[PDB]
Amino acid sequence: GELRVGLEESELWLRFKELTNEMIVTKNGRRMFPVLKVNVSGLDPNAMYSFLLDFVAADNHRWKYVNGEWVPGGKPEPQAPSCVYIHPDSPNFGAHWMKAPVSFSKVKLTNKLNGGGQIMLNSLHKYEPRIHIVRVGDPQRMITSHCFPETQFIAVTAYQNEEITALKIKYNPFAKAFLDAKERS
Amino acid sequence: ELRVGLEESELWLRFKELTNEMIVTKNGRRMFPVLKVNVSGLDPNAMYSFLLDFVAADNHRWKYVNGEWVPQAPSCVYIHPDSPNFGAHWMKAPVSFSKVKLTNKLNGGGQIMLNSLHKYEPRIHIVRVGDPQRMITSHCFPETQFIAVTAYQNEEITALKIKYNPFAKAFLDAKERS
DNA sequence: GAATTTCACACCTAGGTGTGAAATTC
DNA sequence: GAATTTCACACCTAGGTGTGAAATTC
Ligand code: NA
Repeated sequence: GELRVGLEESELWLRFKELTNEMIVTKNGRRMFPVLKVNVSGLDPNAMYSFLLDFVAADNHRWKYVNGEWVPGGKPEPQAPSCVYIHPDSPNFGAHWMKAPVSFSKVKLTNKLNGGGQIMLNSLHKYEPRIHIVRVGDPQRMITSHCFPETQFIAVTAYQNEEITALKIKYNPFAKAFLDAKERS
Repeated sequence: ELRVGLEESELWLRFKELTNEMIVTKNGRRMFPVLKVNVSGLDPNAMYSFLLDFVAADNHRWKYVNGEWVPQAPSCVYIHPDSPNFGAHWMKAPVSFSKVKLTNKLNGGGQIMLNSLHKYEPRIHIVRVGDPQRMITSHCFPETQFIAVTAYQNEEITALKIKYNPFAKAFLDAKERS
């Protein structure tokens, strides 16, 4: 159709996804890396929208890193998608959302109910980021949802795959101290 | 019904008594203290934007002579970054203009150009988004008057800045050490 | 000269990284 | 016993302070 939400920097995302991506969750909440950013077109420049982010459980079980490989390791469990995170620019005009990429750089993932906007995930479960565009002031309350398969990841309390850790060190600026340390060897 | 009151007024008057001063720089300088207001009496479900500008507090240039201050169009506006937003949001917690930058030359976004050694009064405006009538409220805060400067001149003001602005903790610590 | 502005600087606030040892968990 | 979670730590990014010598204006 006319509404288009495209993943930005999809090739960085794909490098993580080849290895099976992992996202740290902590007690106090952990930012994602890479950050989910999208390009939006086809909105009404003059309408009002809010952007929401939640995380759909990518399957019905859990996951285990056994001998350098991820292994389905659970008996089936229920349904729940996560709570929602509201993009901080919400609410805003379509034109604002279309002028630059919509970046969810401040969402924090956690493994505990204490949500200052934090998204509680279940460790060792796999998730698929999903973005909702909510039209504000609409008597029909129209909402459109987009999933981003290349951003799937497994929530962990510590990195399992050492190749993931290396990629995170390579590209996340807040991890630069470990990057420079590897270039020292 | 619509009320907009100054937050942390007593920290402002401590500055006000000494004649308050705000640094401007080429790029842009944050205010200290930060202007924060409480809002009540908005429609919780209506959409509003909050705007900030600065009005001339008098007609004189100023200069500092032996420990005393002796003896102009409105500034551009700064839109609070939470705009646009529901009345509920503006009312749930103080509205704080913590990221506005005061400058002597516009060279970037989020900046208000003032002209140095003049006295200015902050003014806040509220507008309803989509209001078919062109309707604005304005709210002045004489307690927050100040003189723009490129360097502090009353040493007593600098002392208060160092005492209360957390980003100047290195100079507070230093003086405690001496 | 005297008055006002710019600047590089040291030192903070504020907060995001993975590490690795220890605690917890089943 | 061993998988999972916790958490104090060093080391970053990012950027807000006043300072004082230097530059600019007057
Ligand atoms: Na400027």
